[PDB]
Amino acid sequence: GYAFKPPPRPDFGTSGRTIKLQANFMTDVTGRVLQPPSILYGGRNKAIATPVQGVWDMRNKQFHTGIEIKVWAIACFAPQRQCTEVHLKSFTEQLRKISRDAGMPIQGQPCFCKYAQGADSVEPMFRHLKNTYAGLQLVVVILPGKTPVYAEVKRVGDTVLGMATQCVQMKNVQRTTPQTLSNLCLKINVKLGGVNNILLPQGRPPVFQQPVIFLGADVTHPPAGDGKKPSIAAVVGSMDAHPNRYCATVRVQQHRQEIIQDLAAMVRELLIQFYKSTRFKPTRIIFYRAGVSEGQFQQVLHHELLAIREACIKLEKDYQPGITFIVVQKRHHTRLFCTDKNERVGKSGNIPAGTTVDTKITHPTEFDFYLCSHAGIQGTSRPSHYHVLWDDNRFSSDELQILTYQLCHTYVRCTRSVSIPAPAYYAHLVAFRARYHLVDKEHDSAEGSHTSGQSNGRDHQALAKAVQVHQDTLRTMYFA
RNA sequence: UACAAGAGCCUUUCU
RNA sequence: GAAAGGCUCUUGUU
Ligand SMILES: [Mg+2]
Repeated sequence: GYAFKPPPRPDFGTSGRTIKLQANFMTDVTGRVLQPPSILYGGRNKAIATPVQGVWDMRNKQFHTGIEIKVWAIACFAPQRQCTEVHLKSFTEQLRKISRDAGMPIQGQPCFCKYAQGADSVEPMFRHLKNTYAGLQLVVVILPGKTPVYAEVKRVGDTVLGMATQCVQMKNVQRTTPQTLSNLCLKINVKLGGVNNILLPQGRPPVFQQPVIFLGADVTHPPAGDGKKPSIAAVVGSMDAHPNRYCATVRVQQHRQEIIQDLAAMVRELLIQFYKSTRFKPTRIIFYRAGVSEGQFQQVLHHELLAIREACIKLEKDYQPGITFIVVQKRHHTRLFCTDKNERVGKSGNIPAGTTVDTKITHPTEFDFYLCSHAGIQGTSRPSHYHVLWDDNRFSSDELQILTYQLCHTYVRCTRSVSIPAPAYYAHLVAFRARYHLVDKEHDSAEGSHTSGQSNGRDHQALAKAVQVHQDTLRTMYFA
């Protein structure tokens, strides 16, 4: 048996605006639209965006902290006949003006602006870049759609040279929209070490009165009928009081293994980074776990919790912070619709962002809820299920649901509220980037096609070093 | 591969 | 049933 059991429901939710809904169980349920957190920005004005219907924009808004870009480069892998230097100059001008309007001043044209062909030319030229322009902060790599050049660029920048690289498709260079450039600039500001925005500090739940770390974990697996290809487990952790900046750890682990075998070491490194950054050990630990089925609830809860506790024991003598273990499930057949036409959203007629249901469709004796935190524009919105497998922090339903909503609003690649909290999304992004690293490790030997070359040519140590990113990359948000 | 979100086709073994 | 992975497609945004 297992010595750990999930805590029951501490109470029912009361905060938010009451909204009748229908669910395919039709079962008439009652949700609560949580009010969106105010998004605090920077600049001279320090604008406070109010997410309207799940969405806010970057018009008249500057970054909370903007990173000036004095040195950057452009490597165009698109065909020169298809992406002319006129197009590149127009893209540079439009991107510079949008970035300056967003509080991210780019001082002048890139020093390097050259054309290259093939993935095999990525690693030399990139190395040449690191050997030519000191203080280089970014390379804009233009790509003609799908190519191995993308994964080779990602591998070289992340796990080889420690270089921040942003890729743009060719079709977004010839025709440029202000929204595309603004989202690009969001990614640039995140990748270079700046914070785009924070939640309004006076509107946060009381859990931020004490030091706290937010952990997001996700394991991706290759298709079945395999065993040469391993699973990839990624755990990210928030590195400051404003839950925006995240550090990442990644591990190659056994084929189709769901529990994170090396979770204790990853959590230990993340806690060490948190103590280095905030100079305070986390009093509370919030763990958002993605990609765990119902039938494997307890095993993960038996292992990973212990691992986290082990990391705490390995952090300092007599250090047992309260641990909150929640599992995120975007995949389920639970659909929610508004009962009256006056509350439907857009053309698609979805439910509003913030719709939280913790009654009548959840587990009667367990702490779980549904939260639709994203604005649906097509079809039927799919809310995210959050089941609290462990709660040493004595959370209430209101505080945990509001914290989940604000974490969903902390996603930084867009000015939108998304379906899952930012740590889970970042764990997914790190897992995908690690899979790109693993794929482009085998780019000179794409398929191998050998007996001994495939029997013991991809041993676990080599892939473990393959997913490990550079030292200059480890502390940054390369995955965004 | 600017981003989010939702329906589809193809490996995929539990069958 | 699920790991979600590719291929796309659709609505788009400031
Ligand atoms: Mg994933």
